[PDB]
Amino acid sequence: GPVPSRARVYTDVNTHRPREYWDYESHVVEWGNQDDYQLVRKLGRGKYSEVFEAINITNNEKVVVKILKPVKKKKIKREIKILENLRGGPNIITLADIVKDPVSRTPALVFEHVNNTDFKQLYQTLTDYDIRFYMYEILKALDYCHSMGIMHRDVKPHNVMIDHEHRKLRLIDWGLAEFYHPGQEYNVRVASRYFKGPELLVDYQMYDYSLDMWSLGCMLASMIFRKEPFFHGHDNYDQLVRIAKVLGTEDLYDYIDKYNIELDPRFNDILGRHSRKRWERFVHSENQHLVSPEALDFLDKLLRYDHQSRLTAREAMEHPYFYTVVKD
Ligand SMILES: COc1cc(/C=C2\SC(=O)NC2=O)ccc1O
Repeated sequence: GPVPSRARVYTDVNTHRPREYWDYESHVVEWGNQDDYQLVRKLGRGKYSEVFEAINITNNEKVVVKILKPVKKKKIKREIKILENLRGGPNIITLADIVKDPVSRTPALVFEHVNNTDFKQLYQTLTDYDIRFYMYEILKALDYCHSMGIMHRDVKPHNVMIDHEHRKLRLIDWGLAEFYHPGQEYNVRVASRYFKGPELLVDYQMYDYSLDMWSLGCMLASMIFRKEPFFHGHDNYDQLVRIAKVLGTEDLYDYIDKYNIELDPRFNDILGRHSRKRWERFVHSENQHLVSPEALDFLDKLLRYDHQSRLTAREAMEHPYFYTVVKD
């Protein structure tokens, strides 16, 4: 069978926490007063929720309300428990309340409002300095939730809300997040296609916090190289081929061989043979103001096939890429 794997950091946080902390199926939701919140406008709709801008009429402050579409009580309690566990942590979105919506007959999560800048505006105008600054802010959030026993599993640009006017960042949509338990096998059907780690694409279930670091690397590559998304696969199989055309097929085989993993035979016809590329291949006159030796080395150290070889969030914050970022 496949060789087992454990996280190289924060391996035992949940074992030494009280069972109440991670046993989310036993969580008892504390309900607020639904009439405190008046919906103002629909902002979006996923497959698991509808999101609204609203006003809290007890302080006339803006909030955002996420009305969960009927999903199983464990997935609802999982998101709720994780948000409560992480509340107040650096750059974690704040769950302000939970109310029972009378129309949907499901829970509606009430978040602090973030006056976020247009995402396309953000992609187009962030500077070299901005990218380093906000990457550091994301790493604060990821080191926090990893240190708290939780992996996000859906790191992508649309879940990183940025109020550029106040240089404020919040990591949102914990609905795919999970507690990390050593030896646990997890569903590989997480994350958006372009941000899925090699472990998901080869069906390796015993993964950990390091999945988020691959996703973060995919974001970094899209920003410094001006190609969004960077690995642009047409499906989950082509997604791994896109990665292998950059990282090379020989290290892909080293990865699956280390964990005694077998590729889906459907790759026999599509994978090919590819050398590993040097990152300078993706530099050109329209992105070179965002590229530095420090940026390329940092990216190189996030985007490893072997989840065990990637920088941890804490290690990443030590990287020379961030030396120029003003610390508070
Ligand atoms: C879309 O504007 C916001 C969204 C959120 C949080 C969300 S939205 C979703 O689907 N899951 C979350 O945690 C919080 C503040 C906002 O201003």
